[PDB]
This record gives sequence, C-alpha cells and structure tokens, in this order.
Amino acid sequence: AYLTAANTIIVKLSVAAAAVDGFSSSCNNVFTLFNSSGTARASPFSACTLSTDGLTVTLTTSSWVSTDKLNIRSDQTLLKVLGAANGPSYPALSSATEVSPAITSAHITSPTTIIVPLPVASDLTGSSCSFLVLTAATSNCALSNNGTLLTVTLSGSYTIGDTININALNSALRGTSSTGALYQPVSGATAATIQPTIGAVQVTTSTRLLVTLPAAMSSPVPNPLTADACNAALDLSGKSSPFAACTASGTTLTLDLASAFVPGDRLNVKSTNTALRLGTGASALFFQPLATSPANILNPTFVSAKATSTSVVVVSLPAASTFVKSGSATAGLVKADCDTVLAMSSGSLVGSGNACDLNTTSSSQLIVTLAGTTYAPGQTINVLTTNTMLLAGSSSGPAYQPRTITINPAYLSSDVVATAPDTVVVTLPVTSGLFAADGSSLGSTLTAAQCATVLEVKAGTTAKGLASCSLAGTTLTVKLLGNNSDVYTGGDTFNFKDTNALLLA
Repeated sequence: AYLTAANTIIVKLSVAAAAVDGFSSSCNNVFTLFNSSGTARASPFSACTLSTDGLTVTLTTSSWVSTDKLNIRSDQTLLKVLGAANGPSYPALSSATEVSPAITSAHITSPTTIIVPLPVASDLTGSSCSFLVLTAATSNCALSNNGTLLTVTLSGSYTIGDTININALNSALRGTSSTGALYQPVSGATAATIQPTIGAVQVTTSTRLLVTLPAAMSSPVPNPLTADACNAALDLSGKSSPFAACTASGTTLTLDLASAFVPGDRLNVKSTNTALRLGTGASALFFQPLATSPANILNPTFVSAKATSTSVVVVSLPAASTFVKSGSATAGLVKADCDTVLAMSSGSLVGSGNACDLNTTSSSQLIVTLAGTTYAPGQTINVLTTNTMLLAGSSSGPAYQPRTITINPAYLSSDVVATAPDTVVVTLPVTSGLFAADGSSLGSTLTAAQCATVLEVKAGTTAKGLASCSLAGTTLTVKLLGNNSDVYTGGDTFNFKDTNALLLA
C-alpha cells in the first residue's frame, strides 16, 4: 500500500485481478484500515476503482493517521484473481502492511535547485541527503513550508532525462513526526522524471526583467524568440499582451514590458506552453507550472547610480517606492536604520540626519550622504541581504534584493576655462583614458561624430557645433567650428552626456 497525496491511497498487486458488479460501491467490504494496535477503524473509505491493467487499486480516505496499516478482509467475495467469472478471491496477508508516503513529481527550478513536493507534513534528521537516489551528487537538502517542500541543492550537474526516487534503505525521512512512517519507493513504478520550470526574477529597469533558467537552453521554438511566442508561454497577472520582446542567452531570459512596471505582479508558466523547452530531439522536456501556490515575485533592484559629488549619491529606482518602519510611512532614515540596509563598498554613512532620503515617499530617487568627501572611482552601491524597510509600491509591497551597481562619476572638482574663441579646457578629477567598445585603446583621438556622443557646449536651449575632442592625461581639450554661431558667447555651459560610453575614469 502507498499514500501519494493528502487523501489518496494506491494499493498494488502482483497478478491481474477482477471486479464484480457493484465493487465501486462496496469498498469497505474488501479492504480495512487498522491502527498500530490492531483496532480496526469504522468505515474509513468512500470510493474505489481498479486500473485497466488490473495491478492497481485506487481509494479515497480522510481518516488516515500516521503509522496505520491495511489488509484485505479474508472472506471477501468481490475481488477475483484473473477473472470475476471463474477465479478465486484475492487472498489476504498473514499480517497487515504499513502505509508509506510516496513522491511523484519534481521540478528542476534553477541550475542548483530541485524542489520536490511532499504529500503531507514531514520530518527529517539533519540535512544529509543520501536518503534519495540521484545519478548526480548533492551537497545539502533541507525542509521548508512547514515540512511540505523538500529542497535538493545540486553540487554536480544536471543531465537531461534524470530521475529522482527514494531509497529502500531510508532511515532519515518520515511522516508527521520524527517517529512516523518511513518514505518508501513504489514497487513496479518507474523512477519519476525531473521537469524544468522558471526560477527567480529581477527588475533591472522600469521595463526589463531577467529570469533564471534551470539549464542552458539551445533551441526554443522559434530559435529567435518573438513577442507572440513569449505571450503564449508565460503569464503576468493575466494581463493582455504583457510582453514587448524577449531574448534568450546563456541561463538568462532577458525581457521587456509592454508598459511601465506595476508593483505587485507575479510570473508563472501558462498551461499551453509550447515555445520554451529544454533539450533536443525526443528527449525534449516542456516547462511546467510550478508547485508553489504563490507565483514567483518580481524583485525590484537598483537601476543605476552616479555620484553628483564626493559625498552624495543619487540612486535611481524602477518605480514608485517608500520606506516603511514600525507600520508607519517614512521618507528617510537615520544612520543605524540605513546602515544594516545598504552599504557602500568602502566607508560609512552620515551621522546626523536622514542618512538615506527620498523627499516625498512616493518617488524614484534616493540620496545618500557619507562621512565626508570619500568617493573615488571604483565604489559600488548594493542592497544588503538582511533588509526589510525597503519596499516598493506601498506599505506591503515587494522588498528590494541584493544587486551590485557601479557609480558613474558626475562631479567636476575644478572650473572649466575658455582659453580662446574656439577652445574649452576641462580638468577631470582622476586619470582617464579613451577606449573602444571592445576595449582596445583609442589613444588620444576623437572625431566630430564621436565627440558629440560624449559632451555638449550650449547657450540657452541650442547646442554648439564641434570639430574635435582630445584628451591627454587629465586635461580634455575641445575645439568648436568657429563660424557664425560655433564660437564662445556671453555666458555658456558645459555638460557631459548620459549617452557617453567612450570616456572612462
């Protein structure tokens, strides 16, 4: 006998059996459920059916308690070996048998995770993981969800078509207590195959998302994915055409959103998935909906950072957010409140006042102050693992998750000087260099088209035509055109451009 769910019992046989008319309506007259002391229960079962191959019996009960036994009442006349017409009745065992919880499906969610649902609340000893049977090696396995969601932490590698099944020597896993029924493998049933499913999610921009995959895909359908293909496979709170475009590379499914990111949504695979599949040939395994009832949450993260001065940083956020502390809505937080929350890669935050502020709570930018002028290129801003005050949307919205960000310098320490009617000399704070997209040094040259993608000189609303950039060491020289309006005028301004990708610090 076996228990494959919270209300199910599957009982197996060794020789094809048969059923007599009315056997679906007289289940209690064939089987009987005992307790550990031999005292039979009172009418435990409700309905029953027999499989076509005749070696399987299905029952539904709600009266099962741990360490209960089963057996066939001897005198029973409604179950016949090899035929209801002519055979004898199916015998009974000298001693009853113990129900043993089973397992029937598992998901490989990420490269290092395999979640296995369990039928009922369970108990385990430590986190050693030899009670299973896997081809690959494992490092750790531990319980969760009140004992109803096993987790297997892969250490080796996943080969397509692998199967998970418990061992017959099990001495670690049990049902409902440390002294309950031992999980056992079903006799005659094949080892269950592992199916893939989507992993974690992260918002990286007001429109982009990144999704972890269980293994490196090689050939979706179509190979170059499309907006139509992705809409038919994934679901985002049931919105119509929630998707703008989608690409796959490595173990990441990069993505775009139809409109602005609305805090709250979740992601799960639709029922009719046909596009995203893992493997090649007849071994292809389609992605399935996850076991967890709540769909995977969308974790907001930092978008980008830049230092407006040596002791100020203005982080940009993907959507409206707000600090929440002790049930109230707040705009900023004092040092110790922001200190176990976000940490610069080197240094410490300000002492007195709001060390981390947003002005109006429902905003999109975050201002940080340090212990003086201590920012130098090569410093990063991150959200720490243990944090709860950061929440996007409302008083109970999603909390931010760790992600490293690099700060772009945006401060000029010294003034900018016009030495001639067509010359402007800009003194940069740190040693610099011109490099290419692929990283090869560009030396000290910059063309007119390449010099308009780095900086601009403007008067009022209009800009000024350029002729050449230049940079040797820490002085960056610029030359205008020189005719009509491309000359120095009575009050002008200089600005770096956010499109800049050629000039590095």
